[PDB]
Amino acid sequence: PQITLWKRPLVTIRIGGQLKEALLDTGADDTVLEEMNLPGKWKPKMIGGIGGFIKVRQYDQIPVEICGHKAIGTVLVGPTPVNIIGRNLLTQIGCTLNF
Amino acid sequence: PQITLWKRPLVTIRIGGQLKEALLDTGADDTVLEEMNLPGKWKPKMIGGIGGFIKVRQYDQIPVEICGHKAIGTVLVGPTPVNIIGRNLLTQIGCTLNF
Ligand SMILES: COC(=O)N[C@H](C(=O)N[C@@H](Cc1ccccc1)[C@@H](O)CN(Cc1ccc(-c2ccccn2)cc1)NC(=O)[C@@H](NC(=O)OC)C(C)(C)C)C(C)(C)C
Repeated sequence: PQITLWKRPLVTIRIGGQLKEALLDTGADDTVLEEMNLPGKWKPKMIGGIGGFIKVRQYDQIPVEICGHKAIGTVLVGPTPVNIIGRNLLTQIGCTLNF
Repeated sequence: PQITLWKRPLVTIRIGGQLKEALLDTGADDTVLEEMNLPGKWKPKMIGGIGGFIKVRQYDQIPVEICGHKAIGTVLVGPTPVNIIGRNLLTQIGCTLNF
């Protein structure tokens, strides 16, 4: 699909057996999801945005479906106001910026 | 052009007669530049990201050339690690996300 930027580029994702709304974010190195209790080992990490750093849990090799396109990679989980799909997954579905 | 996302989508912009590198950011509502002087009256504003809120200077109706494409719009200036081009200007240059 082609997604215009008149509104926030929110799409449906599937993860851990839940459907969620997430922002397709070319300004994000990493994928950061709202708090959820995924199974498996994780590692602590601190990630920084505009207002400073937050503590997140890093989970590896989590399958994520983005608009019916399959992806698998690292997901960070923590106190974010919005679910963010970053470049680590956007590359996997062949996402480009075009103008 | 078509820009892939295996690296950060940094492009050269021209603003106030100066050249700067900036991130094309579909997850940003607003355009936020590192601290710099711009001509004209500004008003204090607050904007929020991950890590919380920051105070910025809001400048209205600033021309910005993004990879040779002209935009004129609101530019915020404040403490950011990277220059961010957000949706307010991305829409002006006809930028879309495609996969
Ligand atoms: C209405 O809210 C917004 O649109 N808020 C904004 C914002 O922070 N956007 C976020 C996504 C977002 C939206 C709304 C609420 C919370 C978060 C991103 O589009 C841009 N942001 C802007 C940003 C980009 C880079 C950096 C940075 C950090 C360390 C070293 C180099 N750069 C910091 C902030 N990037 C990041 O925060 C990412 N950071 C990142 O990839 O760090 C490398 C995360 C996500 C992985 C944390 C702006 C201030 C830019 C307008």
